[PDB]
Amino acid sequence: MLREFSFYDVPPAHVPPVSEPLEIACYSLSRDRELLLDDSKLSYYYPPPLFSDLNTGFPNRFHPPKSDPDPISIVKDVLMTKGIQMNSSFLTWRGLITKIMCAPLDPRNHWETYLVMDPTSGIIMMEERTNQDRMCYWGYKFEAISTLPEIWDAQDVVPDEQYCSIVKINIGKSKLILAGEVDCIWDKKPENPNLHYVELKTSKKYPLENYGMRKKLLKYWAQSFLLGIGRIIIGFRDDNGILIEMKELFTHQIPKMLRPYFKPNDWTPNRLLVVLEHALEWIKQTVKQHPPSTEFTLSYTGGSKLVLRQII
Ligand SMILES: Cc1cc2nc3c(=O)[nH]c(=O)nc-3n(C[C@H](O)[C@H](O)[C@H](O)COP(=O)(O)OP(=O)(O)OC[C@H]3O[C@@H](n4cnc5c(N)ncnc54)[C@H](O)[C@@H]3OP(=O)(O)O)c2cc1C
Ligand SMILES: [Mg+2]
Ligand SMILES: [Mg+2]
Repeated sequence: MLREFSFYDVPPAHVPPVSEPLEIACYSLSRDRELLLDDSKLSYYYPPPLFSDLNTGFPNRFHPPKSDPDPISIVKDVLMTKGIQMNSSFLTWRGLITKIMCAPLDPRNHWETYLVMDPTSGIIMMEERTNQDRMCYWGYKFEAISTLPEIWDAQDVVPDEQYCSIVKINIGKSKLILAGEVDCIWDKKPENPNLHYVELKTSKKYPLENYGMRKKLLKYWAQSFLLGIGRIIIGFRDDNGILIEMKELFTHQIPKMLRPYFKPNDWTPNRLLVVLEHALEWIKQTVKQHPPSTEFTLSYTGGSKLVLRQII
């Protein structure tokens, strides 16, 4: 027995309201994976030298990332440890909402998540249960050379070391608690901090007329939008992996920058939000229609549809 949700069955609607994502907790992960309830792993952004060689250190200074999905119970336990109550509809990693939201854009990227409603809180928890080639290293390396740790109050490329923000964000009728990795911060951490946060990306530069470039930027936007990240800073590199150009974007500016280039068919920020809000309402309706602790999988395998299965 399958339940299916059609991207294209969603009528043209007004873009749903989305609240300013509010940080309710944060934590750091040491290089050794120790989970610390502090900001010791929040780094500051500082522009690296132009023509930096992103190959430097690959592979002998590269500690490849863990490469196993993290259970979302980590985040539930963080909130429990700090005595924060979960009064929302969804609890998951930011990147798993990005996957739902951007699925219309990415027929090639197939994924599967696991959902269970928590019996005490009633929130729907979602996780994966199921990245270190030279291309990804350039990404990790750009993050490394573009950041500065806290020093006053306190090289190898260790993507396992991370800072994480946990936000409350409302998308239409769905209240979500989302945990996501924050690459660094623009200035002193305050007022809600997320607009101060920065996402770092590395990419070849293509014109905005290029459909692939637009799709990539839309995914950049979606990711940072879901965590309230104020800035996305792109290190443009050439085919040799040399840093050529720094581009500082404000997240809210990406939908504006792309407006003159969308073709009449294209997926737009507003269309993506409309569909996402319908998908979330559908997931919620389907799950709540059962007793808590019932396990489901949410799958996308190409085409136009999400499929929710009850696990037995
Ligand atoms: C089989 C499998 C292996 C995974 N291995 C890792 C891992 O080694 N480290 C990790 O942080 N998360 C890994 N994940 C994903 C985590 O379970 C979790 O969803 C995620 O870490 C939550 O953090 P978000 O900030 O919401 O992740 P996202 O919004 O999805 O991505 C943010 C950043 O997390 C990093 N990241 C995300 N996914 C992976 C991945 N699959 N492998 C390596 N780095 C990744 C990467 O630097 C990425 O930056 P960028 O987008 O610029 O490339 C894995 C998932 C699966 C299914
Ligand atoms: Mg990182
Ligand atoms: Mg990044």
